[PDB]
Amino acid sequence: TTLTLSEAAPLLKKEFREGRLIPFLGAGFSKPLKLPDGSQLIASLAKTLGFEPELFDMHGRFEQLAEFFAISAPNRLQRLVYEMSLSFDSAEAEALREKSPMHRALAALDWRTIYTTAYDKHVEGALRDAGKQAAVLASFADFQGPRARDVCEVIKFAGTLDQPDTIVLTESSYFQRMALDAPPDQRLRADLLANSFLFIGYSFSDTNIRYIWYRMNQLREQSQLGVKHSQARRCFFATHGAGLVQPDILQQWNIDVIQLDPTDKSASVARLLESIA
Amino acid sequence: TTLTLSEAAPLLKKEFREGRLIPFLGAGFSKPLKLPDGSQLIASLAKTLGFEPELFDMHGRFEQLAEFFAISAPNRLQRLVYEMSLSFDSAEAEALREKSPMHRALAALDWRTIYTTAYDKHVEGALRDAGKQAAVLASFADFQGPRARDVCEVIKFAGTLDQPDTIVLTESSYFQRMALDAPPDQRLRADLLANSFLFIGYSFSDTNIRYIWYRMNQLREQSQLGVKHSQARRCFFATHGAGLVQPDILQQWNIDVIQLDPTDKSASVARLLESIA
Amino acid sequence: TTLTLSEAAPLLKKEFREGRLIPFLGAGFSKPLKLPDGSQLIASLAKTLGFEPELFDMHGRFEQLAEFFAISAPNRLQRLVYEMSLSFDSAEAEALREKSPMHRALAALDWRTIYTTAYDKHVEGALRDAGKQAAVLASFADFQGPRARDVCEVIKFAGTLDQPDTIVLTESSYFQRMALDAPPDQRLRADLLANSFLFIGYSFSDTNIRYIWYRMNQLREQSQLGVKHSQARRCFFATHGAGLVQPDILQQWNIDVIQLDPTDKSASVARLLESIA
Amino acid sequence: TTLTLSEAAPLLKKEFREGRLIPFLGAGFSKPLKLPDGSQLIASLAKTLGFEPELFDMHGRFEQLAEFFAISAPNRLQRLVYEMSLSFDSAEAEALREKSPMHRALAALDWRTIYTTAYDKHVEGALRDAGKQAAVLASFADFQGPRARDVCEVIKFAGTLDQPDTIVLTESSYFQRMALDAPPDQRLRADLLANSFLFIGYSFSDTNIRYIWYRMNQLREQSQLGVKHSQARRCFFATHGAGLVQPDILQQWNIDVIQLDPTDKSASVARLLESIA
Amino acid sequence: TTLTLSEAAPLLKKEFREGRLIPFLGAGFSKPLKLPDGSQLIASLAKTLGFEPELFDMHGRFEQLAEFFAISAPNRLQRLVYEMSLSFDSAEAEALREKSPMHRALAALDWRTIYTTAYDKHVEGALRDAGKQAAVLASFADFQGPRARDVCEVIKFAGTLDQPDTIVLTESSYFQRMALDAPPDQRLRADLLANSFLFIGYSFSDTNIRYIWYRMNQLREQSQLGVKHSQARRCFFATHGAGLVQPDILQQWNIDVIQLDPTDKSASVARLLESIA
Amino acid sequence: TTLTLSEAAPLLKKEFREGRLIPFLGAGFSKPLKLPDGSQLIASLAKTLGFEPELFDMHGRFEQLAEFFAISAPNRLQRLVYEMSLSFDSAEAEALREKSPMHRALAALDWRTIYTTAYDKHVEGALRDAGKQAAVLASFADFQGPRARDVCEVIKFAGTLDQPDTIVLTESSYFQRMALDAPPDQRLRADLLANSFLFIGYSFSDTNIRYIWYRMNQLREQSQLGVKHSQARRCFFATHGAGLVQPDILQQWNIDVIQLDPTDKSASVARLLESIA
Ligand SMILES: NC(=O)c1ccc[n+]([C@@H]2O[C@H](COP(=O)([O-])OP(=O)(O)OC[C@H]3O[C@@H](n4cnc5c(N)ncnc54)[C@H](O)[C@@H]3O)[C@@H](O)[C@H]2O)c1
Ligand SMILES: NC(=O)c1ccc[n+]([C@@H]2O[C@H](COP(=O)([O-])OP(=O)(O)OC[C@H]3O[C@@H](n4cnc5c(N)ncnc54)[C@H](O)[C@@H]3O)[C@@H](O)[C@H]2O)c1
Ligand SMILES: NC(=O)c1ccc[n+]([C@@H]2O[C@H](COP(=O)([O-])OP(=O)(O)OC[C@H]3O[C@@H](n4cnc5c(N)ncnc54)[C@H](O)[C@@H]3O)[C@@H](O)[C@H]2O)c1
Ligand SMILES: NC(=O)c1ccc[n+]([C@@H]2O[C@H](COP(=O)([O-])OP(=O)(O)OC[C@H]3O[C@@H](n4cnc5c(N)ncnc54)[C@H](O)[C@@H]3O)[C@@H](O)[C@H]2O)c1
Ligand SMILES: NC(=O)c1ccc[n+]([C@@H]2O[C@H](COP(=O)([O-])OP(=O)(O)OC[C@H]3O[C@@H](n4cnc5c(N)ncnc54)[C@H](O)[C@@H]3O)[C@@H](O)[C@H]2O)c1
Ligand SMILES: NC(=O)c1ccc[n+]([C@@H]2O[C@H](COP(=O)([O-])OP(=O)(O)OC[C@H]3O[C@@H](n4cnc5c(N)ncnc54)[C@H](O)[C@@H]3O)[C@@H](O)[C@H]2O)c1
Repeated sequence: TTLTLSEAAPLLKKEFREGRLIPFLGAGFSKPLKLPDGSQLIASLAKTLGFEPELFDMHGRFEQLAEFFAISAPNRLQRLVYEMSLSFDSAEAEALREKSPMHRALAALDWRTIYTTAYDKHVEGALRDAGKQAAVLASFADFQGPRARDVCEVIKFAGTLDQPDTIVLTESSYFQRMALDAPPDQRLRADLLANSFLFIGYSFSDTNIRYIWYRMNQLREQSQLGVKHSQARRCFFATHGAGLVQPDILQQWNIDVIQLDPTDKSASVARLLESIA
Repeated sequence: TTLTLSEAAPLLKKEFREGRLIPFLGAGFSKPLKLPDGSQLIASLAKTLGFEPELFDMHGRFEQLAEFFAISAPNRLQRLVYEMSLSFDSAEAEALREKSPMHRALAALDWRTIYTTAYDKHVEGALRDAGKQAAVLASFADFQGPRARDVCEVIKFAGTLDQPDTIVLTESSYFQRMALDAPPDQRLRADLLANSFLFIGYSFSDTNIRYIWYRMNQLREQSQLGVKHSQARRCFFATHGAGLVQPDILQQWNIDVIQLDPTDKSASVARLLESIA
Repeated sequence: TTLTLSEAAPLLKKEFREGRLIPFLGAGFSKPLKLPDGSQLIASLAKTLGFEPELFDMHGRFEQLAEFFAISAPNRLQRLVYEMSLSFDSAEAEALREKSPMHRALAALDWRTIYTTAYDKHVEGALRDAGKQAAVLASFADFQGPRARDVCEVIKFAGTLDQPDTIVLTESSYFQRMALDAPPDQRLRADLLANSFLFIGYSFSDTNIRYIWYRMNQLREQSQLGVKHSQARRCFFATHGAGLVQPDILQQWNIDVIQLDPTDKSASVARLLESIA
Repeated sequence: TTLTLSEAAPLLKKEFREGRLIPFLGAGFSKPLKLPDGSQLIASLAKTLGFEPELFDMHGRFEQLAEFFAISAPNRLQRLVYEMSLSFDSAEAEALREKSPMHRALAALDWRTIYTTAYDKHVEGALRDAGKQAAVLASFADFQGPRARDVCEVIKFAGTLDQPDTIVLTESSYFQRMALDAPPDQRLRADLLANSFLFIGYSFSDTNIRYIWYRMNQLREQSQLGVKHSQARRCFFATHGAGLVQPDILQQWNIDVIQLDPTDKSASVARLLESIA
Repeated sequence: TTLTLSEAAPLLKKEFREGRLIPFLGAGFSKPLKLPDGSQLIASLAKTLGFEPELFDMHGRFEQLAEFFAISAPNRLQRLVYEMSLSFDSAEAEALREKSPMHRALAALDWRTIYTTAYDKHVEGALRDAGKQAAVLASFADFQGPRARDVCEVIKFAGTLDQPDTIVLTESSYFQRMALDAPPDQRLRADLLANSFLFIGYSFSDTNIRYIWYRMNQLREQSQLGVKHSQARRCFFATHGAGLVQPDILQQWNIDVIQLDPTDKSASVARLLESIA
Repeated sequence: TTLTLSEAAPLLKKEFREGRLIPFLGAGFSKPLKLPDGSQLIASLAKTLGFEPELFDMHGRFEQLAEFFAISAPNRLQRLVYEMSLSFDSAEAEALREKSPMHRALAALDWRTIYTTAYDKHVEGALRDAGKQAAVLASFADFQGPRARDVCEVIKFAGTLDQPDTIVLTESSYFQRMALDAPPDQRLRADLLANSFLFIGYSFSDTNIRYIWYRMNQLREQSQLGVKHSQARRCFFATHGAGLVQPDILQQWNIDVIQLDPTDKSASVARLLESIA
């Protein structure tokens, strides 16, 4: 009911040599860089607001606790972006990034489009370390702006720290993205029409991602394909700790789960990216 | 930062005598009828699937565990509706409903529209007990069908057990309601343009409700009213156990919190409905 | 294939005594007040821009010629609203309005909601002449504002001249209303769920009206009613000069055509409104 | 106020050598193939229905007369598609297509994406004549299906005759495309984020095209770019017979008009496509 | 044991002047129009699928190889119908149809019902060439629709290319016709109760035809007629190349074989149709 | 795309220990008994009729050549049954049946129902050799007659040689079985509702078998199960020489193909039946 690493490796080679595989990277892809995930940000937001980190986490979801932080005082969200910039894109986080085996194995492949939901320059920065060049596309002016003819376009689906208006962190920013009208939303839905995705380091907890794959399956069911042909194009979801309910919800949406070895989380991902090559 | 019962009582009399107050009832309004809430359904779904109820609750949200139940076997969702009808609308639940002080105090007021998110006939059934007559509107055929000129219209926002196609319980049904195209969705958004709502027994955990009050705030901010006039029309949120984060999120959306006495949850609501009269 | 006046008269009495009939008034309802229709505005916009009125009408539709007028010079649209106010709501147009037999026959009936697409105060002003009182609702602040317990609400679907931001006349304003997010758009779609409409003086040329009745039939077809029950609730379209193609397009959308006598257009409408009483 | 052929020629070379120019072809691109345009179809639909062709055109727009044709009898639309196949993609229309100077000059350039609103195989068929290979993408199964690594993708925006469910010809089919949910609609809106378009043989009469460029300007105005940077990325609209109103409406939407010589309409387009090379 | 042309000619005159003779035309009736039979379609289906035409034929019957073609890819059957319409009903196939001596001799007789198992308009199109008018009946809507008082009804037993839902080509479509519930199946079984049939250009290889004549003989045997009276009403089977087994199987079913001259297959059929006149 | 012996072995153990696996045996199961298949009968029918065996086969299918044999002379079919008895159920065919490894491995399993389409007592006779007892059910009197409480019922789907009226060999006998009214037809369709079948030694060439699995899938599709649940119950088709078209036709009908080793056809089947134990 769940693919292993050796079973999913020839399925990822076929989609990559056709140029129809696109990585979708999450917050967990920057964990060997000693960066906070969605839980240690809330531990840092509770320290500023005067909460205890265990008591503050019981007052709502991740989207709702950041909305409470941004309206506690004026210019409180701007300060967070400044602090995050100092800690996510620091010089010691760049030094851990050349010697990271995942970021070397990601940049060794010749991708054309990479989607990320992280606030750091460590995905396109891994491409600059391997001699390649990337193109960060986060806002409307980036898509309209000039780029080289053949460059891996890194689509910042959540925003970038150098453009603080594009960051979706609070609940009102996620509700603004429910209309699927943003330029990262329009680019994702057109690439999902024709390409397989590889989810690495991302867990389907945001309802803005789960709603896009819902309405792609709707176009699939109304097109009245057979049992054989509607199950042909799959997506892949590499996760060390997938439960029992969530892999069966995603079988509806043509998303296969790749079970990685949870003992060393960094080396299990690196062996997946080297098996595509 | 939170209204009490005596403070919010003259604010509810003014909106009621103008005919601009509409109750929004949740699952907690049927708790003195000894009915399961959203937690004891999951304890019953885990018993059928072979899970332990504490282990099954850690694999996702309420929307996602019901989606996992409905796809475990064919005709598994239909059986649940049949079982729910035997336990929610039973004869012993009707007998506890005439002697319930909340259902007597609700039907004593001359309402015109009541919104509910519960799967039981105990809100309109309380109106039949007081000699009044109600009109259940859940599907498109109910809105098109005939009704008395002046009858309290009970809008089943989540569906009714006698029309099992209207029930939104699984995650795919909540994503179908995100487009705000259903007849309960279109009727709610037009009544929110001109009326105050009174939330009783409902906790803002569903993202389909929180997204409607978000977009209402959009129409409000783009209309460029002042500080005084954009804060004039309020909504009221009676809750025994509101935390510290959630009342401040709802101040953005013109929703005031009424703190009820948590010692006796049944009598605190009944004193609120008698203070409107 | 088309109802006459005597055939449609008992069908309009039944929906009116149930309180489920709502008039939809167009620009043609103000033609006995000697006001310009959509053709004499274009003859006045061409005189300002330096065009001949016959040459200016061949360069695009009514929506597109007003968009060209509004961007010819700064503050050009505001001047038009000021001029329209001087000519539509003048004192000699009010004097022709008490002695108009259509406006007397409209105000003699006890309506609850009237939708209008004409930029003038001659529909609610006819209600003030008969001793009744009305409530103009055009913007978001009007729906939020205070009204009396029971007062016929006149919904300005196109806007009002005393609130020039609500006027939809140019093409960019009609494209802004395609999202169906405006408060007149949300109120219309919820009243269409449960009520019959009577189109008087309006011709279905705007694609914002034809798109609403399209998506109400979609909810009707997906609900899988029978042949008998999906054709039960009709709408009525009184028109002196309906062609051969347009009455058959509207049979899809449960809209019946009432053929009025084209010799005297003012008296044919007045006999329809007196036959409802 | 309007570019000529020699002025717009270096502006089209710059966008083509960067790979950011995409042709948008209309019904007028197949006029040297002696095929009917939108006016001679209506002359053929009126002959079947028993109308005179001059009387039938005065009963509504092109979208509305085809809706009237499709509901006159059962299986009346299927017959039209079959008849159109016999006349549009006939053998004598293919023989006029190798010796056509526009189709030779179109296939001489190394495009990557071509959008067409025509139901015929003479745009991708021109690419097969020049030794190149194309990929017709019209339905959801085409985007999901296999293609080669690098092949010019011809996006049938209106549908193809070999898949009669994808054809948008009647008014109900254009209203179904207003939601912008179709796979040609989602692919167009993502390519418009980053590319210049070249409109050849198409006149902006369909409100489904004019609404897409409206909402791309919304993203542009809300992003708060300057006067210089919001006017940087243009689109080009080659037309022999543009009027006086329509070129100024499209300056709002960053669409420049290229005036071609109306004496020989076939040779004026061919000199434009050879000036890009 | 087999009738010749001169022997069967007075037997066909007697059934024709009584109005009790009905032609049953097959795929071989369109062979002078240079159209593919059931063998050259399989040679064209093997070219698309990548098979060699000699290796593809050894993998199953004609019904089974078309079922394999239709499920190889989505929208693969709708592509075939479009391609067939370009080649069967082309303009050069119509030009060979006026000068064909069989189609002239068929239309010279005053028939009332013609059954055909070919997908093309060259049987009713031969009737339009002789000044007569025909009525194609293929689907349920054709039988319900209006026709003139007296017009030869051409029953498309296999379907027509302008209604692609009626085409029976794949194996699942032949199994759907085994229930004998289709409107061409119900019309054939009632005409077989009272009329002689003339099989021209058809070989009894489909098990849906052989099963109808089986169950008409079952009615004959249970009615307990004598040896003389059960053999009175015959059917006629004109074939150039009937073997040794198949003419004796059909003597059970009151089907006589007319041996035509196999040197010129076109002129042998034309002398049969002129001998009926 | 095709299961091997080791892959299909745990899938057959699960259905057997639940008691939901039923063998379907063909003519090829008696080939190590040196019995004629469907090709050497035709070589024996051609010798009686005076044909050459290579010329006789080109005159029709297996069903049609036996129909020609039975009507060549009176009492010609009765003689064939008598001759077949002398050769199929002879004493030297029984002596090869105890030492046959397939018949030992078939009788070692504790079956409850076995379907056969062969004319010999070597399937139930293998059960008598292993000490077990069987019950031959071929006609209506066998189903009505007495059997023991628990005895493997051998359903002769084609008939038995000791009841010559039940033998379906000629074409008129197969057309009599198309109505699915025979007691072997009614018993098969009810066991197919709830059980997996294992096809051994049978090739899907008879259209009476392929039509039953067609109409079981029709019930499956009208019941509107999902993609996961409609593919749950499979059937298994062990064949040494399956082609390229026929395994893909049967994927529609939930029939999986087990590829056996074609070098030794007797030992490959015996290793399959021993892998179930
Ligand atoms: N600048 C950043 O990197 C950053 C940091 C915190 C939050 N955020 C934003 O807030 C959102 C919430 O973050 P989240 O982490 O809670 O959810 P998430 O879905 O983005 O990350 C969780 C996933 O990371 C994976 N993961 C954890 N450790 C890993 C490892 N060592 N190697 C590979 N994968 C590993 C988990 O298995 C899990 O599937 C994020 O999606 C992001 O938009 C960004
Ligand atoms: N037929 C039913 O009544 C029923 C039962 C379970 C679930 N559901 C559906 O599933 C959803 C989840 O149910 P949920 O209960 O978890 O969410 P909920 O928001 O509807 O109910 C929680 C609210 O009930 C209030 N409440 C609890 N006890 C109360 C009392 N004695 N008096 C007054 N209020 C009380 C809580 O304070 C809390 O605010 C529901 O919204 C519903 O759509 C319906
Ligand atoms: N302040 C105004 O009254 C005014 C004036 C011009 C335009 N407009 C706006 O521009 C839009 C276009 O105006 P339009 O008139 O071209 O379209 P319209 O559809 O609103 O009016 C046309 C309809 O008026 C009817 N009509 C004409 N004369 C009539 C009469 N004597 N009695 C009853 N009905 C009569 C026609 O039969 C026709 O059905 C309008 O809908 C409006 O929004 C408003
Ligand atoms: N199979 C087809 O080609 C076909 C034919 C008719 C209609 N249609 C469909 O119906 C729609 C309406 O068709 P339409 O023609 O009225 O609108 P259109 O906008 O598609 O075509 C009109 C444009 O063609 C241009 N044009 C005319 N002659 C030309 C020439 N010789 N060279 C270059 N350009 C020329 C006109 O200047 C004008 O700008 C079409 O968009 C299409 O979807 C398709
Ligand atoms: N549009 C078409 O005409 C067409 C083409 C191919 C297949 N099909 C369909 O597929 C089925 C299989 O086609 P098939 O041809 O193999 O079977 P068939 O039974 O329809 O045709 C065989 C018959 O054609 C006759 N025939 C051959 N040449 C002839 C000639 N020159 N004059 C008169 N008769 C001639 C043969 O004697 C033979 O009896 C067809 O029945 C049809 O339903 C239709
Ligand atoms: N008394 C008999 O056994 C007998 C003999 C001849 C014909 N018949 C009847 O006429 C029909 C036609 O017979 P048919 O054989 O041509 O069709 P069939 O489908 O019954 O047999 C073909 C199958 O036999 C299998 N087979 C061949 N050799 C085998 C072996 N050594 N081990 C296992 N399987 C083997 C083939 O793989 C093939 O799948 C039969 O179905 C039957 O009803 C019965």
